Amino acid sequence: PETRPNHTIYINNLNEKIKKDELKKSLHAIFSRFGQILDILVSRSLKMRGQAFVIFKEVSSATNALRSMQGFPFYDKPMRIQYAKTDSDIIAKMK
RNA sequence: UGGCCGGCAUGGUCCCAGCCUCCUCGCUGGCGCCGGCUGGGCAACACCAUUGCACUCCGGUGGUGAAUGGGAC
Ligand SMILES: [Ba+2]
Ligand SMILES: [Ba+2]
Repeated sequence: PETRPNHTIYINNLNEKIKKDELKKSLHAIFSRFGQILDILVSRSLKMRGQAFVIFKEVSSATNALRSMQGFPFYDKPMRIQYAKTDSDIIAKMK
């Protein structure tokens, strides 16, 4: 069953050969236009590699970003996007 | 040589260039032949495995089984 709208968009199918720092930067390069970004979390661990959590301030930003960038060719791969299952702490720490 | 040893071979010291490397990337490192013993680390790099929902850093294996010429005394 799909996920409900969230402040954070979960992206996967990312190019696993990109260093964390760079990846966080690049992502910001293409997602910033959708709205303020509280943070982007990336990990290259066995379980978390190839995915990312972009955390937008306003749910609409994520939503917009979701519908707009779905399937976007990034580092030679089609970016897959969804809403995160739950709220990232940064967001909890408020609403 | 990342630590360690054994065989053999080989006049010496400099100078310039080239080249090499997971473990002090460069001019007060190294760049004959052969065999065996062993430590560290995934930091980089490669390869294998992975499509994975986090907010705790964290899969595995591999490399040195490396690299030549010239010139001054
Ligand atoms: Ba060396
Ligand atoms: Ba690794």
